[PDB]
Amino acid sequence: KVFERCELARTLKRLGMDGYRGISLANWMCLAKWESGFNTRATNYNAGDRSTDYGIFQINSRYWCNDGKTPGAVNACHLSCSALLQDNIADAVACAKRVVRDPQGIRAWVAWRNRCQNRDVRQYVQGCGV
Ligand SMILES: [Cl-]
Ligand SMILES: [Cl-]
Ligand code: NA
Repeated sequence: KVFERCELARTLKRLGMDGYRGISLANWMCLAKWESGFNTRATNYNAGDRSTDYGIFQINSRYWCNDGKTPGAVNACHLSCSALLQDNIADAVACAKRVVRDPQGIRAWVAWRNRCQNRDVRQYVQGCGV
């Protein structure tokens, strides 16, 4: 599914993402935008280390979910990477919450640093009613 901006914004709020571990909803929107373009079925294979990024938040198979083909990987979210390709983002959100529970927080995604950190992220939620 390819979510529309405000539809996604309202969905994330309802799922308790606003201010989770100190991360504002606009930061999560900025992240989903640059990682997948709000697309839940986006997958990206990293030739360099044999891992794959899955879903709307582009969660990596080496640490967070199990796809069975990534060498020396773990499954911290205790999920099949398949769960991160659903139209229903409940599992993807629970896994994203797990990711930011680690010390790096939102910084775990390099994309956030490059395009969201120290920027005016208000634009991603303006007019959405959240
Ligand atoms: Cl699963
Ligand atoms: Cl599994
Ligand atoms: Na894994």
